[PDB]
Amino acid sequence: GSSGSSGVQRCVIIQKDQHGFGFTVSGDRIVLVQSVRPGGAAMKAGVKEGDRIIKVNGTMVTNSSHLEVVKLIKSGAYVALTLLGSSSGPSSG
Repeated sequence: GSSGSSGVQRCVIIQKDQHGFGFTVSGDRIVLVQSVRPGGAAMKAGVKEGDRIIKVNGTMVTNSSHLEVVKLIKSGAYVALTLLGSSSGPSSG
């Protein structure tokens, strides 16, 4: 396929703690974490704003549309999300 230095992506799983997750995304083609609960299953998982989703429960959503991604997240207690590249700075952020 395309030729581009394959960055580094990790797999993070979130288990519903408060009757649901604590993160939300938005985007047609590219999906990125819009917001993150101040203490939701997502925050405790390590999900920060600006994380592109690669794989979702064995379902590649690199192109899929938000909607498709949403429903997917509503499948199973938890959801294995593969984020690529994390934030890094001198400030707690």
